[PDB]
Amino acid sequence: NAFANLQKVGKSLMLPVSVLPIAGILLGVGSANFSWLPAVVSHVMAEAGGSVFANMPLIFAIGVALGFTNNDGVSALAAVVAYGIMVKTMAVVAPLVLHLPAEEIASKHLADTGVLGGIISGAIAAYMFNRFYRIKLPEYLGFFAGKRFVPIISGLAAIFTGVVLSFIWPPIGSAIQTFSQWAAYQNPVVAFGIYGFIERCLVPFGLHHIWNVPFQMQIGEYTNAAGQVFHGDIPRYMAGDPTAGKLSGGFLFKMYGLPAAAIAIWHSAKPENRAKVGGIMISAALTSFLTGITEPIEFSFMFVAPILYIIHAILAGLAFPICILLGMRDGTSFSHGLIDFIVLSGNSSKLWLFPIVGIGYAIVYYTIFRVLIKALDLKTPGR
Amino acid sequence: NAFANLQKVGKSLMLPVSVLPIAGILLGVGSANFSWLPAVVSHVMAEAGGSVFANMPLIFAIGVALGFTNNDGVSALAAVVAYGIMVKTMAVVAPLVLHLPAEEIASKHLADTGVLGGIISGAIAAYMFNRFYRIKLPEYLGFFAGKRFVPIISGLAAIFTGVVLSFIWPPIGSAIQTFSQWAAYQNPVVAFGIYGFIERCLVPFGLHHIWNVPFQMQIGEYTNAAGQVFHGDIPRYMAGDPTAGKLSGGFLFKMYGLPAAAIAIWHSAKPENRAKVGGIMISAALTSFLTGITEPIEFSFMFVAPILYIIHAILAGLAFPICILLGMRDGTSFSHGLIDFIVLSGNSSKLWLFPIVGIGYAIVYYTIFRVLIKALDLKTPGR
Ligand SMILES: CCCCCCCCCCCCO[C@@H]1O[C@H](CO)[C@@H](O[C@H]2O[C@H](CO)[C@@H](O)[C@H](O)[C@H]2O)[C@H](O)[C@H]1O
Ligand SMILES: CCCCCCCCCCCCO[C@@H]1O[C@H](CO)[C@@H](O[C@H]2O[C@H](CO)[C@@H](O)[C@H](O)[C@H]2O)[C@H](O)[C@H]1O
Ligand SMILES: CCCCCCCCCCCCO[C@@H]1O[C@H](CO)[C@@H](O[C@H]2O[C@H](CO)[C@@H](O)[C@H](O)[C@H]2O)[C@H](O)[C@H]1O
Ligand SMILES: CCCCCCCCCCCCO[C@@H]1O[C@H](CO)[C@@H](O[C@H]2O[C@H](CO)[C@@H](O)[C@H](O)[C@H]2O)[C@H](O)[C@H]1O
Repeated sequence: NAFANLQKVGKSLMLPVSVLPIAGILLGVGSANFSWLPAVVSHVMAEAGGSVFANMPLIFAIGVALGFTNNDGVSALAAVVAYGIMVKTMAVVAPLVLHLPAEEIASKHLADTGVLGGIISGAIAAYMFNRFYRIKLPEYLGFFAGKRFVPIISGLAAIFTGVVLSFIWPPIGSAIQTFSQWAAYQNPVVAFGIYGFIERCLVPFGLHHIWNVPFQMQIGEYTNAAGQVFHGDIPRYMAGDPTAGKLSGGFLFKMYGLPAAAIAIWHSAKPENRAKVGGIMISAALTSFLTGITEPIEFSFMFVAPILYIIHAILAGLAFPICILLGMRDGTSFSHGLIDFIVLSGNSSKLWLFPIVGIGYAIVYYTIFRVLIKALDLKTPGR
Repeated sequence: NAFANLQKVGKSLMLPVSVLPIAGILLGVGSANFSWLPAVVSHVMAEAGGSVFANMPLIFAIGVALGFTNNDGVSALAAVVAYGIMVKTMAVVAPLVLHLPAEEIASKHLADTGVLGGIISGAIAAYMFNRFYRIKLPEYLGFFAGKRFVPIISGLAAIFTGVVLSFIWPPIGSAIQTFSQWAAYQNPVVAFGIYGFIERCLVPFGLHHIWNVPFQMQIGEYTNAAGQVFHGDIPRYMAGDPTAGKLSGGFLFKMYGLPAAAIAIWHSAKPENRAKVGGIMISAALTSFLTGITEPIEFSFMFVAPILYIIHAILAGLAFPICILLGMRDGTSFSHGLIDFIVLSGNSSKLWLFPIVGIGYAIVYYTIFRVLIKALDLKTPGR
């Protein structure tokens, strides 16, 4: 029965995913504070995009409520009512549990559950909906029967949940903090190898946008000489943090490996279909190379030849270790195409190695794909 | 075609209504800070109930989105995404438009649209859903087609809406402020006569909970000698404001008029049915008298004899003028039954007039109902 629940989990997370790229474009274009775009336009874009990121816990609460109730809007209302009661209950009870002043909890974020408290608030709303959406009350309460009971009981259950989270949360929030320091500073080779492999595994579903947020915007901290504080690999690299640039492995497979795989898919098509397939693969190899958008190459083989995608996910994972071990760094602000590679080159290290390790990634992806497509008779484009 | 839209308006507001009474019980029992109930329990109840009131704009945005999209949860998500972008856009643009520092706007609430910005954010989400929920994109954007486009375009439209509200809002927020001062201090006789009549008109639908919030919790301001600031007739009366107690008209029709109407409904039933009807009406007359809950008497005649309900709504309106003109004051914390009348009597004025004007309300409601039920042959309980 677990597969029918993994469908509901995926469905619940695709609502949050649907607003991440527009928020990232608004916050990116706005916070860049360009000279050619006016001051008020930049601030409105930054505060609009930053609003969608600040609402992420509530967006997750709604996605989980809708994904487990067959998209009923009263569950989304019940999740919004539950989340606000639960966050407020933790602010009252966490000071008592921790033995620290409420201003220390609030200023150090010691009781901040983030998206996890959103997921729990959605799980309350979904459970209360499926058990009570058909409840019959006595006639003196008949105006509040059925679906109208669900927000009320979700709010009452959010009190008890916020009390329990005030006891359970401190060892969880501590473990989340030690993971961030481990991934940024103690073993970035292992951490970013796991990030690249799991990101590839989530791309077929579009779920990688959620996985990218912590590594891009939350892992590690930097303060510059002006006292500005920066979190996550992307802001810390543009801020000039010498220990940023852990995401640089993306240039190897997005500029060299996947473009080379596209030519290996083209060269292995049947002759009658080889000319027609070539234009799809060129178009797709130039999109990956220039802009770092990879799905028109990935989706061309991913479903009909899953073994090529497992090899690609391994080689895309191993790309992040290689850059960290060789000491080759460069930034991204959108994705690892030639545009980000040239634009963000000012803070870079050993930039001349990306061509040299890249021709290795091109030889490896090309020769894997040509050999396996013939040998296994994989039904890639044109066969 | 307007009636099919008034159904959608009512349906959209009954979602917000469904969470008002639990929030009022939590905030009331919590903020009372009783000695018999422990300190942490009081604070958790107060902050839980206060959270549902603070979320009212967002709860209205969801109710309007769901009420105009046939309850689709992606419209509730789009309303949550729109509301947060629109509030943030006004915080950036209102300083520029007004020519005042952003800290003056934020501290004086000059750009705070309240529930009206919630309703607009829901109207964006509903419009964008009904125009775009079936949109077909080119294949490179196919993962974001259909319903997944609706939150994105609602967020983009929330930017332009927040810019327009930054120009349109200042003369609206000013008019809302002058209405509050008019209703509290300049013509409370006319204002609370309109409040009682319109409240009765909304009771058949349960919509009176929304109408009661501004008069009970937002009209007028009081500062006591300890410097605590209180808003709305209920908090200001318990705080000891000499100009509070405008809601005291409820004791006349809830303790005397409606109990008397219940005996007039009983006495006019056919003899075979008169004994059976008596117990419903006694039960219902004691519920109104003790606790100020009035629907078991109102709903007994309201649909089958609407003329009696129009007369009742007029007499319930006229009850608030009578108390303000005679200078008879008393508080409510739940509703105008004997419990609130005895409990809140300490801050009262001319308390001995409620029995004297009440026996007038009893004679008027009894004699209207007995005469009209016979004369018009109204099919009230037992006929
Ligand atoms: C697909 C299965 C696996 C996926 C899940 C694994 C990863 C866990 C999800 C990550 C949680 C996202 O968490 C959310 O991120 C954004 C962006 O950082 C934060 O946003 C915060 O920083 C951004 C700037 O970066 C501000 O614009 C925003 O105002 C702020 O509050 C949210 O406050 C946080 O709640
Ligand atoms: C459409 C252009 C808009 C202007 C962009 C320039 C503004 C600067 C800030 C933009 C931030 C974009 O944010 C970034 O987007 C890229 C591409 O979508 C995402 O990257 C991911 O998306 C695409 C498909 O969705 C994949 O092929 C790609 O391999 C994967 O890495 C990231 O998860 C995010 O880091
Ligand atoms: C049925 C048709 C006619 C009905 C509509 C006519 C009346 C207009 C609707 C009133 C709007 C309610 O507005 C909403 O009220 C509550 C309670 O005051 C406010 O709540 C505010 O005060 C309460 C205490 O009273 C706090 O607990 C809360 O933290 C706070 O932010 C909301 O911040 C405000 O947004
Ligand atoms: C169930 C008892 C719970 C304990 C109550 C004591 C705690 C003190 C704070 C309670 C606040 C209740 O809030 C108050 O509720 C009453 C009764 O619901 C409402 O009053 C309205 O509701 C009922 C029906 O719904 C009507 O018959 C009544 O005529 C009408 O005035 C008010 O709009 C609100 O002012």
